[PDB]
Amino acid sequence: ELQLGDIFIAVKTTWAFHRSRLDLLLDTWVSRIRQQTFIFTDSPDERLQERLGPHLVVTQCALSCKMAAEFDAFLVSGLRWFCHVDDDNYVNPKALLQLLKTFPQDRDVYVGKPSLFWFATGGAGFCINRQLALKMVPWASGSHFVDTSALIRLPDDCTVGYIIECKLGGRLQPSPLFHSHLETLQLLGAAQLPEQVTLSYGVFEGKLNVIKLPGPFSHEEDPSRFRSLHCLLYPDTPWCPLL
Ligand SMILES: [K+]
Repeated sequence: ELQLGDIFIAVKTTWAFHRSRLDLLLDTWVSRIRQQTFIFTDSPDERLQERLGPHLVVTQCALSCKMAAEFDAFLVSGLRWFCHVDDDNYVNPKALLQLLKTFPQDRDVYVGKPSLFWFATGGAGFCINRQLALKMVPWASGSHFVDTSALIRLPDDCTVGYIIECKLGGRLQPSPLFHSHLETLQLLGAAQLPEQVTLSYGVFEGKLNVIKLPGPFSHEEDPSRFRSLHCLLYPDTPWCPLL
């Protein structure tokens, strides 16, 4: 009985990437799940403001100021599930809902792709339910009645895992379905690709790391492969080409 309406998807971006990254996401996966997706940035934008309205959150800035903004906005929302992704992630909402239905409904859950205390790599995307997120507030807000000395020199993703494992006694539940670009993405082809919850694109150890799809867009038209993935998943989309 969990539905898509129970999920708050937060995307982190910055002004310098509005044209280069954000427009691509708005054309592709954000167009299939706009009602649940909120874009956190640091300057206004006429084009994004047009397409998103209040779904464009312009911040004027323990956790970084944008991540604190995402947590605060999620809690205000009241929704059961929080999922964080970066501006170089692709989200499959159908695969996401199927995974989230798999957890017992009254247990704390933190799910993602593990990295070394264990933490979910932020560039792969990760999800937390409301009950666990509400328990994180004292640390996540940098409040004056908990110890955050350890929190101040950790990145956002690490900080999240530390709070959950080290302060709350919880545990990361690993899933093979979340993917960063710190991963050899070429093992994921047309056959595996539809079962995945997130994909990524980017440079790591000197290699442009992308999923393996022959088309329907060329690498020159679609270097991230996100347009091609989108067309595999949603072939009814009018702007999808043949190849
Ligand atoms: K921190």
